[PDB]
Amino acid sequence: SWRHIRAEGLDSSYTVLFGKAEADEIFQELEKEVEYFTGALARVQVFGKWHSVPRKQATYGDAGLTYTFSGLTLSPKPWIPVLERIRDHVSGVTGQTFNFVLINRYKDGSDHICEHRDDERELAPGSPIASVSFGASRDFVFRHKDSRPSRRVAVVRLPLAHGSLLMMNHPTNTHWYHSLPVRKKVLAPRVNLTFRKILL
DNA sequence: CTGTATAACTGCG
DNA sequence: TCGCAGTTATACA
Ligand SMILES: O=C(O)CCC(=O)C(=O)O
Ligand SMILES: [Mn+2]
Repeated sequence: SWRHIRAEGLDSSYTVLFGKAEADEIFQELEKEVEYFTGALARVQVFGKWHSVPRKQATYGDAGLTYTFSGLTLSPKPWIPVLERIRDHVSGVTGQTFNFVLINRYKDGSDHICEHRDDERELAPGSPIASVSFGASRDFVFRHKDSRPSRRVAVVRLPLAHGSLLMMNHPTNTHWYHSLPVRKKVLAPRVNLTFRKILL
């Protein structure tokens, strides 16, 4: 069963890949194994200013690729068993294929990611983004671009659960912005993996 | 009377 | 606590 999230120019789907016990073990592995960028490679440029990102970020993928957003370029670290395990699985369930993963770790509800689009040039056109989540459940919010105001279109929000998979298809990232807002009452960490298809 | 776009923030309310 | 407005130690088209 897929919760088919749909609206005007919004095409996404949500399912639960892993039960609790497996999801726990994968999370513990991710916590044990994943290496996040620091300093220079953890700062972005937005509205003329540089900031440390209010979370942690890592990139893994096939050598030679790079991903650039908001004035920052990230080079992939070579794949590790646990990420390939997740990629290979996601690929099985979707028939889709991936060469890159951005990992975001939100230590608690005060870590977040601001409203944005994944509109970057180096993503293959048409091809989806695979968002896999572990740890604390957090709210994910979809907001229409012309809502913020020319168009009264409503917001779509859903919890992303421990062991869940959110597919983001086309034209989702051409019309809708997304964010993971601050949730002060959340005390536990969350790890998110956005598997992507990059080219250059 | 009129350019858009901004993965983050402070300053509200 | 939550969210929304404005924004610009600017970069374009
Ligand atoms: O952490 C999430 O669930 C979303 C991450 C995201 O939007 C991104 O990596 O572009
Ligand atoms: Mn995104």
